[PDB]
Amino acid sequence: ALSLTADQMVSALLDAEPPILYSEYDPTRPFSEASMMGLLTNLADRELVHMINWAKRVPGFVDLTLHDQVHLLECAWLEILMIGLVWRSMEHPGKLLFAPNLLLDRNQGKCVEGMVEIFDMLLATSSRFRMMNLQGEEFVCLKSIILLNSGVYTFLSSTLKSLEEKDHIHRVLDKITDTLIHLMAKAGLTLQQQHQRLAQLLLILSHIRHMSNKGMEHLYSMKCKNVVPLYDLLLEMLDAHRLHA
Amino acid sequence: ALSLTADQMVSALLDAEPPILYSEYDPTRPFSEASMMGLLTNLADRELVHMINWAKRVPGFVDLTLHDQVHLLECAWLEILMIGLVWRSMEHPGKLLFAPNLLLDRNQGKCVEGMVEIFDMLLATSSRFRMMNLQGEEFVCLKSIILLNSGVYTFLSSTLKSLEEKDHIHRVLDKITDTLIHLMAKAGLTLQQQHQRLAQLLLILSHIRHMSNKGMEHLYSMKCKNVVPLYDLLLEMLDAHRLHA
Ligand SMILES: C[C@@H]1c2cc(O)ccc2O[C@@H](c2ccc(OCCN3CCCC3)cc2)[C@H]1c1ccc(O)cc1
Ligand SMILES: C[C@@H]1c2cc(O)ccc2O[C@@H](c2ccc(OCCN3CCCC3)cc2)[C@H]1c1ccc(O)cc1
Repeated sequence: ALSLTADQMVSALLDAEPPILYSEYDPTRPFSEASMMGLLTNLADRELVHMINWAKRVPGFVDLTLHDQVHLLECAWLEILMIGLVWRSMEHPGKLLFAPNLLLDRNQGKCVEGMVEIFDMLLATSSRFRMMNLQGEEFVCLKSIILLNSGVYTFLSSTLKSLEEKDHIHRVLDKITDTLIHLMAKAGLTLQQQHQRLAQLLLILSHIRHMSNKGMEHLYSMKCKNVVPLYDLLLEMLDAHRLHA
Repeated sequence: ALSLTADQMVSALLDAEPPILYSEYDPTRPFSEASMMGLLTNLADRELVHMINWAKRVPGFVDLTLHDQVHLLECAWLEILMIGLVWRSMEHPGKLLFAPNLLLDRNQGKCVEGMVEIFDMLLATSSRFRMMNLQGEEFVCLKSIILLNSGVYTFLSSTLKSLEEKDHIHRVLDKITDTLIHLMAKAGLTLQQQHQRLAQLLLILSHIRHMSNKGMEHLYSMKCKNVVPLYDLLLEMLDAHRLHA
């Protein structure tokens, strides 16, 4: 990512994409019986496992310390789930594609107290992506920027090691910036359109932060799982051995 | 802002800057006696009045409907206070310049339950601005983008009128983008450095959204004022007559 080309960054990111998972509920059973929060909590936990795998394939991420990888993911995991949801809902106006077998509109969100507000925010992001004609290549750049950016300002201490980590991360961010501009240019945008679209894409990231903050607030109006700190589950998934190499 | 030049946008924004206010506490009295949350709540309410005046001087803002002006401010007022605080704290490492006569370090934040976490986040932003060498001209562009951007994705309905409002706002955002790139270019940055710095500046905006969300959560752990909805106080300040013209 520091000597990788833009072309290389884009293909690495494309190659790293996690799979689209299915909701787990018996499709021969009614629907009034399923807990939607149970269905969504199960889905999200299964995605998180694959998120960890993806993150290790983002250029520059595994050159970070184990601790810093945990921090970044702990800060960004819900933004990352959310932009992935909005991305796969793009071609489904008025609907959120949680999974190919689980397509919800906003009235289905009303089923959960305070959840329709979140649904409306996600739907509105999906519509903006649609209106901008966001491309697959731009999406994977955006998802990787979220990974690297969301927690970079809140590393507590400032050891030599930590200062070096922050420099690296800003360097990778800079290369992902180069990559986004390179894509727009190949796509034929003018220099002017290039910076304008860069800004439009990056400002959306502040709306996705908003949604994650609001969702955490809403998630923390308990009904899901907070057992075992999130740091430690993440740390266990990231701190792998090399025995199955 | 749609036929205004970049040079014109920057001078209008510079001209619109609100004043730096003083904290109101008797400087001949001890300090253990003052409520820091009382001191900070009073300050912030006084700034808000001047914020409204500023907002009406941002190019394109007063061409919006009264309703939309209220929505944007209601969404962005705390981000706007916060980036102004970080900006004036820039040259004061380890300190937050709430007012020229009210300079607090993080231990002074400990005085308020859960407040030191917020202080640490603001301080870290101030250090990033310092490290980037953020310039006065870039700051006023950033503050205006926050005004226009933070609430643009959450206008409920989509009347013809509302669709027209959103197009305009995105157009002004685009001109503020043009303006930021024009400043960096005059400053002698390379095309490459220009987009990289654009991205660095805009990604900071997602951290300021974070801080505002966290601060609202913290503010909502009551001790201040929630009397009278925020929409209505804003609406009263923005819905002015032209009698004192
Ligand atoms: C948009 C969210 C989402 C995104 C996905 O990619 C998949 C499922 C999903 O379901 C909700 C969902 C997401 C995460 C959840 O977390 C459960 C707890 N695990 C513990 C470790 C990782 C999350 C549960 C539901 C949803 C949500 C709904 C209401 C909210 O206030 C916030 C988010
Ligand atoms: C950074 C904030 C700030 C910024 C300023 O420019 C000036 C004062 C100021 O004080 C706090 C402050 C800001 C806004 C406040 O709002 C009081 C209620 N009024 C009602 C209408 C406008 C806000 C009160 C304190 C602070 C804060 C501290 C803890 C938090 O969790 C959040 C913010």
